[PDB]
Amino acid sequence: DVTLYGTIKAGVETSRSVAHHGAQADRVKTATEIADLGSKIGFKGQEDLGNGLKAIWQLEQKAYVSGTDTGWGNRQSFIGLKGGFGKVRVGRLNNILKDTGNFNPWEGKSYYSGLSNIAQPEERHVSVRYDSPEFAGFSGSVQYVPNDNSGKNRSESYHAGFNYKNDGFFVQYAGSYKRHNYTTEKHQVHRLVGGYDHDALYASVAVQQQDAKLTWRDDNSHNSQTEVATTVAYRFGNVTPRVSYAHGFKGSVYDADHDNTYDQVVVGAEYDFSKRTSALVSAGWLQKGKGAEKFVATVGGVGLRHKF
Amino acid sequence: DVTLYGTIKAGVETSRSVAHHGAQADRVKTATEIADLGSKIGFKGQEDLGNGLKAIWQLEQKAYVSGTDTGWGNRQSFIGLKGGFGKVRVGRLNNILKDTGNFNPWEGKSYYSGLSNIAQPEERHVSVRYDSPEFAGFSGSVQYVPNDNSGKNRSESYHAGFNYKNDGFFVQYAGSYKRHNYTTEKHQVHRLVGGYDHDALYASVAVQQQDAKLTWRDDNSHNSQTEVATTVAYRFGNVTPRVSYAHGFKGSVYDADHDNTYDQVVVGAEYDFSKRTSALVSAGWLQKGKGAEKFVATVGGVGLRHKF
Amino acid sequence: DVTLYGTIKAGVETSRSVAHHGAQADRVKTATEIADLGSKIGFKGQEDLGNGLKAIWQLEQKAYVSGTDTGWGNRQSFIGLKGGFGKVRVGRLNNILKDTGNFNPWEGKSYYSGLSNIAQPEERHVSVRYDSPEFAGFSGSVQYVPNDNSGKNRSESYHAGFNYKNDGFFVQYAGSYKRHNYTTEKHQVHRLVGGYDHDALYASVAVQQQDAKLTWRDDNSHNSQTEVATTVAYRFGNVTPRVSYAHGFKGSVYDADHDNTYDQVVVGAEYDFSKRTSALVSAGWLQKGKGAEKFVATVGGVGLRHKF
Ligand SMILES: Nc1ncnc2c1ncn2[C@@H]1O[C@H](COP(=O)(O)OP(=O)(O)OP(=O)(O)O)[C@@H](O)[C@H]1O
Ligand SMILES: Nc1ncnc2c1ncn2[C@@H]1O[C@H](COP(=O)(O)OP(=O)(O)OP(=O)(O)O)[C@@H](O)[C@H]1O
Ligand SMILES: Nc1ncnc2c1ncn2[C@@H]1O[C@H](COP(=O)(O)OP(=O)(O)OP(=O)(O)O)[C@@H](O)[C@H]1O
Ligand SMILES: [Mg+2]
Repeated sequence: DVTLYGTIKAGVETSRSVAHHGAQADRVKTATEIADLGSKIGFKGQEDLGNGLKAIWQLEQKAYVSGTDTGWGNRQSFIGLKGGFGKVRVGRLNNILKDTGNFNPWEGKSYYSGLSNIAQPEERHVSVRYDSPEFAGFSGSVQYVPNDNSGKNRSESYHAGFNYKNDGFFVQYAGSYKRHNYTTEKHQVHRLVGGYDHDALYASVAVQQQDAKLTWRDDNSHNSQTEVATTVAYRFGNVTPRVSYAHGFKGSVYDADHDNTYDQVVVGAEYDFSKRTSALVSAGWLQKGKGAEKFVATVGGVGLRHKF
Repeated sequence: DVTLYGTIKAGVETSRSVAHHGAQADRVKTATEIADLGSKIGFKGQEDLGNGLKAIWQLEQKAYVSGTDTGWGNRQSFIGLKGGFGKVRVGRLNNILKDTGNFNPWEGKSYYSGLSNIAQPEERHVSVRYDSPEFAGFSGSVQYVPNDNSGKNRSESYHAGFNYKNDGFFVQYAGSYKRHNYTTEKHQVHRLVGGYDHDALYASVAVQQQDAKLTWRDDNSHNSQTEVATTVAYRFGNVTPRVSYAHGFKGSVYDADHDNTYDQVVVGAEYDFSKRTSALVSAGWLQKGKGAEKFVATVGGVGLRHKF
Repeated sequence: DVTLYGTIKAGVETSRSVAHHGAQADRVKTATEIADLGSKIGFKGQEDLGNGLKAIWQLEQKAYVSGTDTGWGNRQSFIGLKGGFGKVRVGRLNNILKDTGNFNPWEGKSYYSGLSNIAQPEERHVSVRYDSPEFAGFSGSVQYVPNDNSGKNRSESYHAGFNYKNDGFFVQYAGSYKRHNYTTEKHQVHRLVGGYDHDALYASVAVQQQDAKLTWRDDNSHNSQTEVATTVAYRFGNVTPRVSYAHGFKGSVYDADHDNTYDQVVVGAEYDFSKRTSALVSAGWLQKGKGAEKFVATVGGVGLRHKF
């Protein structure tokens, strides 16, 4: 039971930025490039005989067709076991926020297809993860990121979530907390996702908040941020139109509020010539801040993806 | 239809340089090393069902048995389609000048087996390529190298060639032009190759010229260069003697033309124990310039190559 | 006859150091981390038809599940041939001292599982190796490490050993000499290993000495070191207890000998769920020097290893 797998997707990005300059000016420009969209390669397997138990391992890395890259196992790679009790695994592994993540499936490039600012804390760390099996559509998992920090007060972080799916219907909580980080102190991220996922239709609303203690010097400082996003995919024959909106908020206080708010949106589709082979078309838009000091950006492109 | 493939070739290089010296100067020396000769690995495939169309993808990278290396998809790797209309493909891809290139098949190392100075503009860039199918021995292709440069005046470059083969007979034009480059404004490279390739015999003469505008500070400055090369390979049983000459002429300008001319030559053979497994033996020689300030170099070695 | 193979092993390391101090100094601390234990990936093969001869090639590289890594063929990778006469092979290849090495099979991490200081000269160099076939349990091999050094007086090194195995019984001499090194003029390393290896029991004693000329200013300067180690492994059902001791002696010369001596030991086991899948447990201890300026360290951990 050895398997070699992966996916290759690439194509062109036409992109533009409008940098404001309301106060003290200039507005930069289009960049148009050939870009490998998240391409990558993996090997992996499982063994039995063995028992009710099975051994699982994987090694996956970034394979850029464009070859802007380097390295091994910078993808999700691990070793672990699954059994009556589910899977325990270790090594480079996905954030519990990273594996909700289903509401943000935009094949993308050096500049965001979308929806990014909301997916900023979706990571891979060298860590440990338990994922409990299903019971009545129920699931849960937990993750430790020791690395490493003792040493000082621990920058190890802490990850877990649960997932319900009942009849094409779902919600997923994912959360992260961090005992310490420099250029920060104990930091928290929370996400709930819910929607229908099934039969040629998908819709989801997700909400993430992050509450953070701050300024290890100039205490007590702190910030909160909040983001919403929503996505509707659908399908027929081979085409799969999809759309997403994301509004992040700013925060308050610190002595000053402003509005650090952002809005962004994406639409595009997929045309399956086959299961594996899908043509991709994508157009996003985003705006940071508002008024005289502010920002806008607009991306679009095509791409191919062949999964194997 | 997945495939893993590649080739491994390595072996020893004995090398020497004679650096010419009106003194204050000196003549450097032999270096003798174990060297991986162009060794590398690849995966790739194609899909149908599908249609008259097929999906092609490849990921190939430098695999040094000597491991002086790093990375992924720094070989020719891509994604594209073939069909009635031929192949369109994208990602890291070979120059049109790089895919004539048949006249220079000397497995080589850190220093020049040969024939190098004439193969200097044979590249791989992240780009787009169309290769039209065969009609009556006829073929053609085109390539865009956007990356990236707008930004400023575009350093994107431009590549295409055609190929005729009739009855073990061939000619290949390949050409490159560059809208911009820092230290060469608007630069051009042209190559014609012709010869017999077939049935245990190969002979070819190829000619490349490069005409270049020069902005360095320099307006109006400019240079031309020209290179000829010729190669005769032949075969029996398992041995495949081969030989190559290359004479470049000078960059001609600046009130002393001088002579920047160079001459170089290579001979060696191949002994197939099988299709895949061939023992390689090679000796080159080169000379740059002439007279009191000048250069000479002499290389030779063995190696093995097993293709898979 | 192509083969993809490798092994994945990872897990946790709890570690501690006691650094001895009149102070300026102090006694440092535990570090506890998830660590990929020597994990890695390879491809390779052989061909015939061919003859009594066969072609062998391999490309193996470090694959860290933890992905602290980079690169290709930094493992043992080569090309060569085997036949009546045995194997000649080239490329990145294992030191003759490296392939005795059977007495030190502790899956390990960034800090030593064990037994390290004795395995310090077990290497891979870009080089050439002949390994003669078996005759009456007899074997031999020789290695040249040219790279590269002429240039100056040659830092190429020199490697060979022999191996006897008769009825679960063995001894292996491995030796290394180096014509030059900056940090060693003309350096030598010798190892004998002997023991029973067979049928669920393994025991070995090995001895290494290294005699070295020292050029720095110092002529004539020089040092000798000596190290002993011993290992007992055994097996039942699926568990495989093992233990190892290593005592190095000092460099002794130059009017003050001191004692640069060190002692270290390791114990732990393996539990095969299968041939491939083994759970690993390990505890080592080491001490450098003695007295008021000195050192101690203690490591322990678990890990999984799945070979493929
Ligand atoms: N660090 C990263 N940088 C860029 N893109 C990423 C990163 N992490 C994840 N991605 C993108 O997220 C996608 C995950 O979606 P998909 O379901 O296709 O794969 P996946 O489930 O992550 O695969 P695996 O389970 O092996 O990680 C990847 O294909 C990749 O395009
Ligand atoms: N960066 C490089 N510069 C010059 N020559 C190279 C370079 N990389 C590879 N080569 C050599 O060019 C030779 C061309 O031979 P070959 O046709 O087998 O490969 P290729 O056509 O480039 O590969 P592909 O099947 O991916 O198109 C190869 O043997 C390879 O070792
Ligand atoms: N640079 C290194 N640092 C630490 N440990 C290493 C290093 N190189 C090899 N090892 C360990 O030594 C062990 C050697 O055992 P093994 O026989 O499996 O490999 P090998 O013989 O070196 O490779 P090959 O199968 O290609 O001959 C490996 O398990 C490996 O993890
Ligand atoms: Mg994807």
